[PDB]
Amino acid sequence: DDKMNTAIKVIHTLKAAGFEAYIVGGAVRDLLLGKTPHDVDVASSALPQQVKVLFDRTVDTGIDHGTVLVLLDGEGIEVTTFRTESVEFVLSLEEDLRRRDFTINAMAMTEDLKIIDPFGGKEDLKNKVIRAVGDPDERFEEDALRMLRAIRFSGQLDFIIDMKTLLSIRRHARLIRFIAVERLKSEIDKIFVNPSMQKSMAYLKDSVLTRFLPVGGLFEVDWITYHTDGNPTYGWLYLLHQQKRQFTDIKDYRFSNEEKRLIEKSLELTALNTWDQWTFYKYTLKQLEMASRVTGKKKDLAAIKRQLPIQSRSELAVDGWDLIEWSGAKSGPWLKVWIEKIERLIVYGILKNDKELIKDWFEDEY
Repeated sequence: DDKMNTAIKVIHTLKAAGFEAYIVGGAVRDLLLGKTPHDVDVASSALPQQVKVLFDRTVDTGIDHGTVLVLLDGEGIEVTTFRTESVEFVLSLEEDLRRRDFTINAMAMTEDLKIIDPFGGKEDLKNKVIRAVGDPDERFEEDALRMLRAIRFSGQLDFIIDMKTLLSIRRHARLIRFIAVERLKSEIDKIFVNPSMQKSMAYLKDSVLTRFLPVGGLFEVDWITYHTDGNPTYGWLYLLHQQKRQFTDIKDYRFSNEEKRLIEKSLELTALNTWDQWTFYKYTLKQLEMASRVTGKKKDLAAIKRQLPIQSRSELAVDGWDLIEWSGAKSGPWLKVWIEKIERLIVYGILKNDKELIKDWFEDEY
């Protein structure tokens, strides 16, 4: 929101102390597209320690990369010294811009809203073109993840990829093997929740990226019936469900245990023929919803789960030690078997969730 004013204030402070400073990258892009930026980056001739002299409150984590986060007027503005990439501090803005990924991200704006656009980002932004800065072969040898980022931008912005750039990706797709799988997963996640994602996936295959990406051919499913729920995990589940595959097949992308669980449990639900009270009790609403979404069902899952006699084990009126008293048997694995017998009868609404009456039933059944 208020980031632009703050960034301009930061720029003003930098220049008052004799440095050059400009808004660079995505903020210029977003502003020229009529969008209000989410992140606003400032490029400056100041070196990092010179930035910290000029502002009372800075965060120093990216300092080795030349980035200082300035904390001002409620916002955080990144201030980065002119640099290329292992970081080299250059002395001019254009040396920094020359090496950025795409023309629409290679622009700068001055304090008085003048645009510096040495590589035609203005025209590429108008024609909706993602084009590498300068020689695309270099840009992609410099950071192979840019090949995948080109695809992510195409969907995020509803742009096409410049043909010369796209052919360069095809020639260099093999280089993607060197990229940490965390950065690939992060870009794929953005694609999975971003607009025109079918064209993004078509670019992923046409670019030859699916030939070299980890288990990359698994991305080559039919994506027409896919509609994001805003959660990238649904793209991974859609992909597995389509091919009738399991989570192990994508474990290379290093999912968190939480994501892995949501996927695995959702897949189990898709394979479960009939859902009953016990299904709605044991599975989370997010798993029920994700599974029903991928199979095309549209029931009110929340209402069915709320109407169960109980919601989880902590409400059960009986625990293993109650059974130990009534049974006169020592504690053992048998308790979980019998607690679940009782739990089922309560969830199906046959047995009342009541210690006394569970005891009556248990003394009868044991």
